Amino acid sequence: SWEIDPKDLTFLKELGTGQFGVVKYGKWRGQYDVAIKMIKEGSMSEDEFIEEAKVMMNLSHEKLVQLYGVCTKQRPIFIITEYMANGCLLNYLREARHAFQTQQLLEMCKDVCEAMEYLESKQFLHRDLAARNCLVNDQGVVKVSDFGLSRYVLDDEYTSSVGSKFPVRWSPPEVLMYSKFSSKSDIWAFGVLMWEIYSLGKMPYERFTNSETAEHIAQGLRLYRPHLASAAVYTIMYSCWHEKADERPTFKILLSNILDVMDEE
Ligand SMILES: CS(=O)(=O)c1ccc(C(=O)Nc2cccc(-c3cn4ccnc4c(Nc4ccc(C(=O)N5CCOCC5)cc4)n3)c2)cc1
Repeated sequence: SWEIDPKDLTFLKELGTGQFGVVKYGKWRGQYDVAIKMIKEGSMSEDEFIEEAKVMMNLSHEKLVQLYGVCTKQRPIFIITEYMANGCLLNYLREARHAFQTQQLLEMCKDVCEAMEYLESKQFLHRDLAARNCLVNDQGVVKVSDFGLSRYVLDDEYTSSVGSKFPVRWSPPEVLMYSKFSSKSDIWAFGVLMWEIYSLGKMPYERFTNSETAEHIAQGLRLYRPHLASAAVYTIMYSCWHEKADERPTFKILLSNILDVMDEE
């Protein structure tokens, strides 16, 4: 089943820290590259995550960071996933050396859209979609990471709408004002993620604070067109930010729009 034996793990180098503590690069069964999130005690609702990692092991898609398993008969617990050699998309976007063509940026958006369309087909929310939660493999393929792990974060700064680490800049109004989470809230975050990609990793609303961002969007104002985005590309991302949640497209619609732009441009 889902349970990896920790004897089958070697820890090689440190990849970074995030919400649940350290993440290490390693080998699984002396052959397979893996990332290993070592879960900082106190950071996670471990029993709920364990009980729900089963559902998560059934989420398998070409554009989702593949879960390989868990080590849960120990503390701290580990979570083993597919290794993504090119690391965080946000950093990737930020290195001027890649000198991306707009076609490669759109492929990045398509990668994430495929993953999210699959998630939507399973009626499973990400809740924290953003470039910082996307990874890049050795072939330049973008995959969506840590989908659904937000529910097991014990830090109130991250989970409360008013917390200092809440993804205010990726959230629709109805999340900020009413904690109304839905497939349409992931759609909103998706459009902001496209803006992140087309602006080569800028902070959304770069000149605003979080509070200023919430007022801006409640006044009905949105992110400006990144220079690199064509009118077609802007229309896609802007469609994700309709004030009425029910007028935002599905990931299935967004996918067919992205493929069309690819064909057209
Ligand atoms: C703000 S900053 O200092 O530029 C900065 C911000 C974030 C990171 C970062 O990698 N964070 C992070 C946090 C949790 C999990 C993960 C993380 C999770 N993963 C799941 C699957 N694969 C990965 C993966 N792959 C990586 C990450 C980083 C590198 C890398 O080249 N590094 C350079 C040398 O030092 C180690 C990293 C290589 C592969 N990184 C990544 C590194 C630097």
